[PDB]
Order: sequence, then structure tokens, then C-alpha cells
Amino acid sequence: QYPIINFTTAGATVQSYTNFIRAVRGRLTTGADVRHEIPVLPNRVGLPINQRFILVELSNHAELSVTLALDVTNAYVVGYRAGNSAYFFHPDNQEDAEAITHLFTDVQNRYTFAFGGNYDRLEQLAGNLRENIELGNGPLEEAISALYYYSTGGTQLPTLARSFIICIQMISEAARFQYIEGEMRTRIRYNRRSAPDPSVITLENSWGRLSTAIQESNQGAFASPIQLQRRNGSKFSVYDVSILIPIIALMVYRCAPPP
Repeated sequence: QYPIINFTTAGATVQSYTNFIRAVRGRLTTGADVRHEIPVLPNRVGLPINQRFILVELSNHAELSVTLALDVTNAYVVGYRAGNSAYFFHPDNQEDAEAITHLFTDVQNRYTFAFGGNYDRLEQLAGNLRENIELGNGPLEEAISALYYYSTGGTQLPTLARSFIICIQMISEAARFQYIEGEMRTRIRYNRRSAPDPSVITLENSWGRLSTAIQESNQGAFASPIQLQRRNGSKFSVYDVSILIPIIALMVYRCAPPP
């Protein structure tokens, strides 16, 4: 039985959301590997299956619940349970395929989607880009109802897909980036929904390369700058880990730390 973190969108506040994201980060990171002050997720090679996943149970105002499964090695949502069913994104390799058989083993109906959980795929299934999909407490409340009603046949795949896109950003991307967590906190604080601005999208698209650049840096200095975007869409270059310390909360393992 993997660790479970609970969050309800009903009556959510900045504080309850922050506590939630902080608990998710705390279960993702064994805290073993920090580099330039940024924790790195556990290396997949050698991590025991019994420690591979965490469970995120989400409940809403309609009193419905779904439970997402996150891979601790990269904070990826690999599937979810609703009622007496579990559903998984198509696995990226036999290793991962094997790992997931350990999830939601007590459910009656397990389906593995033929599609993976990548954004491009979800955006196609949803018929919309991330920049056109609103994020916030309302959208997350509705996403939970949509995931739940899929198990009963009342949710179409476009809606299911748009609902994954909302969950993945408000949970996994916010766990990865304090900056995205901050954008979601602001939405909650003013009870507003709005699509993510370019700064959020470009960070999301740059997690792996930021992770590598930091882990391969020379004393924190990048050999090659990485271009990110401001909230207004203009570009700016990152040359050093220092300005990312307040931005990125977790990195994926890309290389062993040097002696």
C-alpha cells in the first residue's frame, strides 16, 4: 500500500493547497539527493518497487473522489482509480509496465489506455492546447467529476483528456515548480480561473532540460543558456542555477552527482 495524500477542492484555500503540494513533495523526495539546494527525485535504476508510487486522492464539492497514481522518479501521473476501476496511461517500457501491475491491485476493472499521458497526445485528444484550458479550483473540481464519471460511462475522451491536463498541471507541475505552485495559489486566492501564461507553459516544457543543465553545471554556471519566457511571452536566458532556486522545487535525475 503506497502512501496516500488527500486533497479536496471543496472549500480549498491558499493554505490547504500549499499544505497539499508540500505533502506531495515530501512523499516524492526521499530527500537523499539535493544539488545546488534543489532536491532531485530518486534515481529509477535501483529504487525498489515498494517505494515507486504515491497516491493522490482528490475529492470535490459533489462528494466524488478519484485517486491518481504518481511515479516518484519523475512525478508523472501514470493512472488513476475511480470506484471499482483503475486506468493507466500506456507504459513507456516493460520496466514501467511491470511497475504499474503493483497499482490498485484490488480494483475489478483495469484498463490501460492505448495512449500515453504526454501533453501533445492529451491536447490532441482534448482538441485544445494548454494555453486554451483554464486552471484553478473550479476547473479542478470539474476535472474530478469528469474522471469519476468516466468509470461509469458518462465522460467523453476529450473531456477526460482536458481533465488530465488540468490535474497534471495543478498537481505534478506545481510539485515540480514553486513558481507554478505560486500561479495556482493566486488563482485560488482570488477564486479565479485562467489558462496558463507563456511563463508557465515554457517552464513545463523545460523541466528535463533545466534538470540536466543544473546537474551538469560547472559550480552552478551553465555552459549553454536556456531560454525561458516571461508572463508576457518575451524571452529571457538563464545562465546559472541561482535564479532557478526560487523557481524549481524538484528535478528529475539526469546524471549521477559528481564526487
